[PDB]
Amino acid sequence: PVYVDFDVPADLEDDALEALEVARDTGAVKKGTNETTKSIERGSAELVFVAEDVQPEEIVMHIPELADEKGVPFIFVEQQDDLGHAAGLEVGSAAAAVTDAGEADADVEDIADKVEELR
RNA sequence: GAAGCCCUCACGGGCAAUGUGGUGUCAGGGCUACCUCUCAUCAGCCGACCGUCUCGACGAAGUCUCUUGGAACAGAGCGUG
Ligand SMILES: [Sr+2]
Repeated sequence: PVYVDFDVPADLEDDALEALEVARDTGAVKKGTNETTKSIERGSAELVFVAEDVQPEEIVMHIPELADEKGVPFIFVEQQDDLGHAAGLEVGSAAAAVTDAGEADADVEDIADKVEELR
C-alpha cells in the first residue's frame, strides 16, 4: 500500500500470472524477494511481480524504486499465494521476477506496455 | 535457491521463497582463474587405565602356674605373634 502507487485491473493481473506460469515452464523466473532483488540489481530481470498483501511491508518496499532506477518493469498482484502458485511454489511469494521469459515474450512485453500506460 | 526440516511403522500431514538446506565466519569470506593438498575444524561412533571416596571378604599369637579379689584385664613366674 505505501509502496503501491496504482491499482492493476483484475484482468491485467490475470494475464501476468499466466505469462509467469508459461515463463517457468518455458523461460526462466526467480522466486523470493531476495532472488528477485538480485535480478533487478544484476539487470537479468525483464518483469518483476510484487504482491500487495505483504506484512510487514518492509520486505518489498524497496522493489518499486529499485526497479525504476533499473528500467525493469514491475506489476502488482492482489494475493500473495497466487504469485507463489503461479511461480510454481507450494507456498507464497511476496515478489517474483521473470528472468528472460519463454514463448511469452510477446505478452510479457504487452503487459509491461499496458503498465507504463496505467502510469 | 527447495537441493531442507518435524510428526507417523506406513499412508499421510505440517513447516518452509517473509528462505528450510549448501557455502562461510579476520589463519577475513565469496566469486572468476590456478597450485597444492587435507589429518585443522566440526558432527557422530566406541570407550577406558589409573587415581580418589565409600562398602565388603580374609586375617597371626596364652585365656598357662601361684597370690590378692565378688570378678584377673593386678603382682610375681613361664610362654607367644
Ligand atoms: Sr505463507
